[PDB]
Amino acid sequence: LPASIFRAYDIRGVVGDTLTAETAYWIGRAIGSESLARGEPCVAVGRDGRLSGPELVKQLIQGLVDCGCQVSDVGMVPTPVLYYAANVLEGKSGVMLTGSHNPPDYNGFKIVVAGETLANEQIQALRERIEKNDLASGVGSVEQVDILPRYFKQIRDDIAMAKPMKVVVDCGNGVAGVIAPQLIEALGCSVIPLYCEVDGNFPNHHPDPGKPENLKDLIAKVKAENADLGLAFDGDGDRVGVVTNTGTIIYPDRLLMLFAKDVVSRNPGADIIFDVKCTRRLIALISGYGGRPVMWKTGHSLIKKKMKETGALLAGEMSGHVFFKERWFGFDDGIYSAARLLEILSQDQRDSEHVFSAFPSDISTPEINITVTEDSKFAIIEALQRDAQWGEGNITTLDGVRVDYPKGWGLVRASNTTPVLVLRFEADTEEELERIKTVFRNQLKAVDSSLPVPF
Ligand SMILES: [Zn+2]
Repeated sequence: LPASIFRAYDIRGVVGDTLTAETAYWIGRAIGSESLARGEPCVAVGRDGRLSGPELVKQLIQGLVDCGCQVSDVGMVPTPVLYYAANVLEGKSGVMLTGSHNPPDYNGFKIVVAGETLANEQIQALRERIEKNDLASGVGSVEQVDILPRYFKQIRDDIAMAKPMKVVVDCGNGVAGVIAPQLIEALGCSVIPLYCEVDGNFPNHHPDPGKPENLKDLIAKVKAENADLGLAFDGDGDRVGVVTNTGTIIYPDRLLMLFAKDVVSRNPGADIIFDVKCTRRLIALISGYGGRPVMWKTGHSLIKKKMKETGALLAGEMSGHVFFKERWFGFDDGIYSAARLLEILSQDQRDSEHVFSAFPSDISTPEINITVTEDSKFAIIEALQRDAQWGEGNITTLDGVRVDYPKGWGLVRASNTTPVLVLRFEADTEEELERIKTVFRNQLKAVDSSLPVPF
């Protein structure tokens, strides 16, 4: 049975509750059926370092084999490593059992089928195969594969560190510690490990570098050891956080600026994708270097579809997923992105603080949240889209309502997993900021005079 675990970009839930082995079995069955339906019997399977996993894989794999698929099992590995398998093995399908950065009892499935990362209706399709028992049946197969070494090798062969660097690597007790300290070490660095022991209990901070609180120990170690950079991976390793030698947290939009400058120098006119939460500075910077800027929707999986659709050589989103296609395969991977970042910084005699500090900075507000209600969440964005008036602002309604003015912008959208409206604003001078926070405040009040707007 049921459902709130068939989300938009994956399947997630509590390991001994909404998601039990049983549920995992009928999901592997769905996945196996669809892959077959796309002409793909070969599927890979990889898992993260969760407690609930060791078994689960099992119910998942039993589900694939009871379809007739040839399962290539890669055991415990980083998410991008699973994605790597689905790109290099024979089958272009792959399934990673994972709960990302969620708490220890959460787990789930990120699914790739015949090359495509399933989303939205593609995932529901899966569920609705169980609700009618429309799955396939067959005499599957299971083979053990060890891909990590070839993954490890591929990057090492690709990267060229120029000077040496001392780096603090924090894994959060998630699955990155199986190759991240090592590879970065192998890459040509000295590594101060922080929580790089796979432990699904998460004795320390959870592996979510998206929240600053989880970079406090990281930020202190960098300073205390006079390291050149600090890195933090999420639980399953498709996300990376960055801090400079002085402890400044680099946000992904700023990270992309460094990456776009690099990618575009070797690929004139390259398409570069970022989301509606990324600084407009990114737009001008990409253009200035000769590239084609492409603002798209938020959602690792959506960014990914857009990339194949546009031929983009690089993508990123504010949640930290960085997607390299130049020299790579086009999927998100915090490990490879780290590598790529070390590559660039190693070739600059300045320290990491100045490299990033040199980029233009506007006046930005932090992310603002407004608890509304589940019932009203989407309808508020719709009312704005229908009736808000924004002057000569350029309106992007790809994902909520983003309005770009010449000297600043603002965003309002609905969270897909909380009854909350999420906002952001940025502008060069403070007088233009408040004039933008004012146009939004007013349009919101025009929707509902009783809505609480804290700005
Ligand atoms: Zn992740």
